[PDB]
Amino acid sequence: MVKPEEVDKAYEVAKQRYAEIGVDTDAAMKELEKVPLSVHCWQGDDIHGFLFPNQSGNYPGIARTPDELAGDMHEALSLIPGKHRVQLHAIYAVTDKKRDLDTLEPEDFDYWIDWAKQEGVGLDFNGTFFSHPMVKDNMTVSSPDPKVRDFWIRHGKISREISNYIGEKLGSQVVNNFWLPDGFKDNPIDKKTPRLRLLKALDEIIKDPLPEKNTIESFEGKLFGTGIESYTTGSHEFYQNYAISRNKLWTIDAGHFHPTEDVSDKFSAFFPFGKGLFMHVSRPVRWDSDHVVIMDDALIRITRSLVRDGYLDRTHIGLDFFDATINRVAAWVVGARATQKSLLQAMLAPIDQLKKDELNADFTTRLIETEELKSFPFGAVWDKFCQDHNTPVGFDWMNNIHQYEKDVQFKRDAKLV
Amino acid sequence: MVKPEEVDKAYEVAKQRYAEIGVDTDAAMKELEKVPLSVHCWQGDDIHGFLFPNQELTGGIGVSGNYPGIARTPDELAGDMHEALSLIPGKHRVQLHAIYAVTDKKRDLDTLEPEDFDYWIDWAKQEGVGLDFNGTFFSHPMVKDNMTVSSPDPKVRDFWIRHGKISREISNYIGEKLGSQVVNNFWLPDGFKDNPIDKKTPRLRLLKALDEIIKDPLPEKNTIESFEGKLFGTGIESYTTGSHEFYQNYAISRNKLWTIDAGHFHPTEDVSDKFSAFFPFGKGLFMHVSRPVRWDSDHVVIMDDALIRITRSLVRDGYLDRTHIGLDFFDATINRVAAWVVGARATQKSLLQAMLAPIDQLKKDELNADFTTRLIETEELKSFPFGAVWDKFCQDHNTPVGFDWMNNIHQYEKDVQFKRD
Amino acid sequence: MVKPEEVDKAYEVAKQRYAEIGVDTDAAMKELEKVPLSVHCWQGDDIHGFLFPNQELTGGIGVSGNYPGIARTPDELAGDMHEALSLIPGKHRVQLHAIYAVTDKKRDLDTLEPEDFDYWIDWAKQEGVGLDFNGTFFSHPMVKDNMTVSSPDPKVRDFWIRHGKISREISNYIGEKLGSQVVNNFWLPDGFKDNPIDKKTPRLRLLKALDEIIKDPLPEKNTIESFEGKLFGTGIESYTTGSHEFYQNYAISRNKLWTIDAGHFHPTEDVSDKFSAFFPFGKGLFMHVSRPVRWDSDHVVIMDDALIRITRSLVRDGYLDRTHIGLDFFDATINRVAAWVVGARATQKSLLQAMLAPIDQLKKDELNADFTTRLIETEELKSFPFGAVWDKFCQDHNTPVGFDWMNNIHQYEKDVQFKR
Amino acid sequence: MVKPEEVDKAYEVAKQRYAEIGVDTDAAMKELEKVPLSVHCWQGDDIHGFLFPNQSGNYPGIARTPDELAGDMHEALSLIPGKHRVQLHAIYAVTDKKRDLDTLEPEDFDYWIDWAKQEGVGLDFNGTFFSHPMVKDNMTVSSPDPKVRDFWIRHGKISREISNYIGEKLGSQVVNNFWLPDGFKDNPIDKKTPRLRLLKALDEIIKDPLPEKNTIESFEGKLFGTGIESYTTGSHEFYQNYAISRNKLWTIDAGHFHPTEDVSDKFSAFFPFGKGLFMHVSRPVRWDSDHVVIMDDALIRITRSLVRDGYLDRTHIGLDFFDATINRVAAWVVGARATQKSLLQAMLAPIDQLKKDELNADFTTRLIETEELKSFPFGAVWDKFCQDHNTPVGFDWMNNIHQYEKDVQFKRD
Ligand SMILES: O=C(CO)[C@H](O)[C@H](O)[C@H](O)CO
Ligand SMILES: O=C(CO)[C@H](O)[C@H](O)[C@H](O)CO
Ligand SMILES: O=C(CO)[C@H](O)[C@H](O)[C@H](O)CO
Ligand SMILES: O=C(CO)[C@H](O)[C@H](O)[C@H](O)CO
Ligand SMILES: OC[C@H]1O[C@@](O)(CO)[C@H](O)[C@@H]1O
Ligand SMILES: OC[C@H]1O[C@@](O)(CO)[C@H](O)[C@@H]1O
Ligand SMILES: [Mn+2]
Ligand SMILES: [Mn+2]
Ligand SMILES: [Mn+2]
Ligand SMILES: [Mn+2]
Ligand SMILES: [Mn+2]
Ligand SMILES: [Mn+2]
Ligand SMILES: [Mn+2]
Ligand SMILES: [Mn+2]
Repeated sequence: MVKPEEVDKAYEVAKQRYAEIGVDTDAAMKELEKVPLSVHCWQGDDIHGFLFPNQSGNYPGIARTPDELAGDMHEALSLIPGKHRVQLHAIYAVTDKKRDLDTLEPEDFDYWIDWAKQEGVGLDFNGTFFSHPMVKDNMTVSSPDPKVRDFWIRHGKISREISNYIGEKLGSQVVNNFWLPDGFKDNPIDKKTPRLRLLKALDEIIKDPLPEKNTIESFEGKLFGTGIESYTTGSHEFYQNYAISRNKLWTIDAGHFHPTEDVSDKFSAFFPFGKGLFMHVSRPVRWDSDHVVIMDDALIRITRSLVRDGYLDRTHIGLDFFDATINRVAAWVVGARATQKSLLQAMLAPIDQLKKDELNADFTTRLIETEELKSFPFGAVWDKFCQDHNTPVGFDWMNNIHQYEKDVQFKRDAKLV
Repeated sequence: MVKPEEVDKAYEVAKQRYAEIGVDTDAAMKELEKVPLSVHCWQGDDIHGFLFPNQELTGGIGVSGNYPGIARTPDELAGDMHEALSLIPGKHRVQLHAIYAVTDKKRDLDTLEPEDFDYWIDWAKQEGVGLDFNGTFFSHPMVKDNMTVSSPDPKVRDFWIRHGKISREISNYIGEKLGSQVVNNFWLPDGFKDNPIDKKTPRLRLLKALDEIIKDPLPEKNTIESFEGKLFGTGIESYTTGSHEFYQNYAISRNKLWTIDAGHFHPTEDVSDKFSAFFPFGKGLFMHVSRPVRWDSDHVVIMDDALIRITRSLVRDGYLDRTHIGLDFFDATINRVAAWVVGARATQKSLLQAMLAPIDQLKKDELNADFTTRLIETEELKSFPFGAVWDKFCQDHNTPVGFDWMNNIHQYEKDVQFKRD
Repeated sequence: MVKPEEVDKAYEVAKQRYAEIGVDTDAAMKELEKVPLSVHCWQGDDIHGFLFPNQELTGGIGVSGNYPGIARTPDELAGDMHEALSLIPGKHRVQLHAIYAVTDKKRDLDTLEPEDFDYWIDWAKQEGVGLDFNGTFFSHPMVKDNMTVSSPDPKVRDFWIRHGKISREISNYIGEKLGSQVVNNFWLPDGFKDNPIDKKTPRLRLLKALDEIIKDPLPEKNTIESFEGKLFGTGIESYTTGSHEFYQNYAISRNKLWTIDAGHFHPTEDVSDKFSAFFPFGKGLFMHVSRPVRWDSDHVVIMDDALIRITRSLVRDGYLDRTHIGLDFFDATINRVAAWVVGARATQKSLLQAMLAPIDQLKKDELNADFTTRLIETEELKSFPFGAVWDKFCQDHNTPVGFDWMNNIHQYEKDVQFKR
Repeated sequence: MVKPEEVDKAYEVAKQRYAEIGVDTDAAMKELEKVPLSVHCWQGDDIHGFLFPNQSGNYPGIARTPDELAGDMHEALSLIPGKHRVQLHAIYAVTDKKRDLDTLEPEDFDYWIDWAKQEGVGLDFNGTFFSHPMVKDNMTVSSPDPKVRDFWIRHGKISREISNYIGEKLGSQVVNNFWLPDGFKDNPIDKKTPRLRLLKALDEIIKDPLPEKNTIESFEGKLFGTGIESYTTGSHEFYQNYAISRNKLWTIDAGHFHPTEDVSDKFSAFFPFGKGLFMHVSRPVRWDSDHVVIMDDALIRITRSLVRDGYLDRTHIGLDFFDATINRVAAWVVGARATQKSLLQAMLAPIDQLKKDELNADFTTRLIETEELKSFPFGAVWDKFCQDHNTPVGFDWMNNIHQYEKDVQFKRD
């Protein structure tokens, strides 16, 4: 185990190193405290949910019930320093009433409201527009089939009713994120009409007013997906236009863009025109592969672009990934800690001074300092943050994962549901 | 040379082949006549212009090549564009840059006057073409660390804002005189070579500066502005102030046009995807067809996946009437007049191939999720006789067929271009 | 229906337009009929095969769709391939996978026997086609953490090395019976989902394992091996043991064939660039034409920039005599028989367009740095009447012209596929 | 100014943090000492050289003379901890004789041999196959014009003679790197014949035997260049095949590959077959832009792939970038220090235990530990390495740059 006095010794020296270049490590840690990550429930059970029984990776101890998933999320959050949020999907409804996506009721989420209050977390929401017989040729809200459209519009309206109810009960705004798989596997003839059907369907979904204090909708675009490679009805351009036009949020999923595309470029082109962002941090490996978030160029750029340009007050940060080849609880902790330490590194910079140097076209100073900061003792500040919030330092949280494996995950498959 | 009887015989067979699948070849040719291409003047003289005799090319863009017979004067450039248009069937437009001002007066970019373009108004009337316009925001000492309108330096900003306002006054004047709306396209090099600390402030400086440029109202019948984003340029690789997102947002919110340059996007990015995401919200597009080869290289437009997708996406979804098609390339390694004709003809034959489809039936098949029929038919149409309809279009419009227009280039080299130096 | 008189008329005018620029359309069609395509059997039944009913499809590759009329028996798949080949002009080849073994004997991948392919030898002789072969290194419980031949587990290695050796023995036996060399294509899923620590040792394990597989000499007249690299697959995104560089190096050093699958490279990567960098050093290519849409998606091959560049690069530089052209794609969202015909006809018309160019003169123009003439002529040729020559080729070889073969597909749906 | 006792105290804590996970920080630093970077001379003077007077950026104080360039490289090396090498280009010949690229003599590099001895560094070499009237339609060695081919073959042979001589005089092998611009702006008809002309020409260049002890050739491919976008004669595949076939080195320039291409993937696909590598670390920003090397995914992957798989003894690491928008001396130090701290981070991992975990398919432990290691105190070990080798720590070397600007660079123009 790392010794707390080792952490304290390293922190005091780091504090002085950063003080010398005009950076306050105490203030940086206070800033990181105020950035909640919205931890996605579906990593815990491979997006099975509880509504439709049996609707990459095979690690033992998949969650199969609300209590198992709740326990798994509690365990992950206990190893993530600070205060965070959880994202639900509609299929994570908890009820003994037989339900379809178009018959869900707000009370079906009382279980998660009660859990969030106990855990001390806010809730965000996602309608479920996939893994259903009413998905017709990969289309839902914008299907050419009006019976398919009507079903999914009913689900869309219900997602808002649920989100409103949850926000009212928790006293914290629910971001209700819309992702639709709608598109074509192969080259379409008509690109226009599907997007006009989508526009009309979304306007119908958001028509009935609900208090902004309780909920607001965000719209998640995508470039391509498996079996839907050639055309995505809900493009990034369509949804940025839709969010600005209809005064809603825009969702940027870091895995959903072109090869070499830097999603950190988008923030400063959106905020002159739009309300707010839901930033889904996700690692794409050559496609929308939904790898666990790690400290890489994309995450460093996303986090430093939000910090440097002061956008955190208008950006809701969520995780989105699904890796079942590794301990599913550890996946959450890796991704959350990677996001936090990346935010903290960005906060541990003399940003005001670097901005003045850049305005003066002192590109020599900017390059030298940004490169030197990558090997400043940011780890010492991160370790101190972990310790101050009663979470294990460095390798030490593997001890907690191994204990959870012995006690829970390695036994669970043989346990009755 | 190709015998007109060969074109007529091939056309009569092609007409029947297309009629058999519910396609009217005569009607398709009538549709192609209604699509003017805006031919860019700067391919003729390697973007030298007339304002600054020996100014070096800056702003993340480069011209490679050394072919004989570069245009050096207004008369030479005008003659070269006349020769290119004589080999491009139908009626088209020409794009000017501000540096193509024709005056005996000492001008800078902030002292240009509308009458400095009387030469081009007179030429356009005699040629029977419309004019589009581009402010020149590059190759100038007042470009400071690759920035212009959005420079943090108020002196630099003010100079370039004055040029922007003048571009609108010039464009309005040309539009009034020609009785045809002048699209005034704005392209700025503004950005950073290396990674910026502040991405927000440059884009707020750009927003405020553009609003100042467009503040004074001018009749839409004479001119409307379009805004051209870029991902990266040479010496400006890491950040572009005027991004595609920024300008799509700007155009929609300020009721202006959005410029899509096919060379200015990510690897594998399909700009034909953008039209149907734009038109539920926005007014119109200026499409700059340009061939990127692994960077914004401004290669001559050829019949490739990008051009085919651009053209068929505009035809299939009925966007031609809200989309101005402009050319943008500069290849100096080849006959500069031939460069124009290759790119223009590539664009036209690609539009025509898209028009020669049973689009209403293909749309119904797709609505019924008949993806088998869609794949079979779209693939068969790629080897239908679209060339026979293209040749007939060329012949009907008094332009050479196939390889024949090379004879015209060789004669123009002999009589004009090769005599110049 | 297309009137044969329309085809004949269009062809006579096309023949003259091409003759005017020094191109012989009759000679172009003779050249095309000498290029066989190896039609992959696995498009017919969504790569189910016959060895293991209902085994889940694994190995970084997926099939989307549920169009009616899937083949479920050897006889159904054989009939479906017969129907596709009947609509593709000229004479071609078929690729088998090991899992397409036909036997009432209990078999695993390490106990397959050459005689388990007698069914396909008989079919190939009756159909009049050559056969190529692929070992099946996926969709099996012995695939351990996405690794087979180069697994760190010796038991897994030994199982897959036995399958590798058997693929060669089966291929040798087919080649002997058919009197036509079997290209035996090796594709392994081996790799990691996430970032590896050790990139060296897996590739040394692969090198050793492949050397063991090919150790026992077999007659070159009967079979030769080809090795197929990949950049990434689903669930194996971060590292592929058998990289393109590994296999080009391996093919050259061991005097085997290199397999280029057009779907298996980087964004913007032009696989037609590789031929002229390989042939100064290496023996032969197996070119797997496949359409990737933003991943190794195995879309049906269409006439696009990639296919046009592949076919014209092989034609212009005279590499066809050393290049085996195979199809690889699986699209179950459409008529599976139609999928074959679309991809095969796209490939043939693209080869033919490449052959319909004054290549000798264009090369001289290029040698003289006449880039103006090269650009004008290559662009004009894209709208020459290549379709008239293609139509003449289809008609001369007793296949429907243009949209007409849709009638055959609709008749086959009504009479066969929709009855299953 | 960072206090040495601040560095020593941070180091002692880091040493213990690393010891706890089976990593020896003293040994990691000894391994870093053994990895020389070949610093490219041409960043100092914007690739002008001295052979042909004036044939992105305009920062003041460009080197214009051998003495100026030599002094600039001395300053950069004084701020890069440990012992390194310098790469020359043929156009950096120092002679009062009238020379062309096909008439250079080994003695024309006596200036640089003498400088390298004084500085205590080895020299690598690059033939200059660009910026010359004999470049015909962007082709040199593989031009269809036999007069052009013969001119560039003479230069190629002379590059080997110069390299052998430098190698003999310094007692250190000269890696003689060959980069040719040869290719086409637009789509070629014949891709085969240019590459056969290249094969025949390279074989003529390397025909005359020279001792590997003094010099070995390396071959640098490229995907595309400005004005040469559509076809490159010397492709990566061509040169990997050529290097393996002819028993020479293969040059991997990190800036010269496809979008998303990870050049760290190539090493373990090459070394079962080939002799050695020349690794040109370079930052591409959406093209072969030759940005200064920084600590990014590419550099982290290149350096950890070399140290994890033990390829450093067969891999020569060179810098290749040109940024004239910043202090040119600072450009070298940023790139070199980025490379060194990235190598050091890779060396500060429990590589044997991680290999064991991965062999055992423990992908959970591998993800957790590799991610934790990114925020271990690698900076404390880097700062100790800098201080132990008499170079400034962190921001402090900016003082040295500012002083060199006042005293030298800002006095030139
Ligand atoms: O990115 C998404 C779809 O690819 C979605 O936001 C979530 O991952 C989805 O709701 C669950 O897979
Ligand atoms: O695309 C552009 C620059 O990249 C511009 O529209 C034109 O190229 C410029 O106005 C002239 O080069
Ligand atoms: O490309 C391949 C896998 O990615 C293989 O050649 C074939 O697709 C496989 O053998 C059948 O899926
Ligand atoms: O990569 C290169 C050219 O793009 C070369 O190695 C060097 O940059 C050249 O020798 C000097 O510019
Ligand atoms: O993991 C230990 C052994 O168990 C197995 O037999 C099955 O996992 C492996 O192949 C090893 O030999
Ligand atoms: O290690 C001492 C130096 O000696 C060498 O010059 C080799 O002779 C290396 O380049 C080092 O820089
Ligand atoms: Mn998402
Ligand atoms: Mn995703
Ligand atoms: Mn443009
Ligand atoms: Mn461009
Ligand atoms: Mn394949
Ligand atoms: Mn594939
Ligand atoms: Mn290099
Ligand atoms: Mn480079």
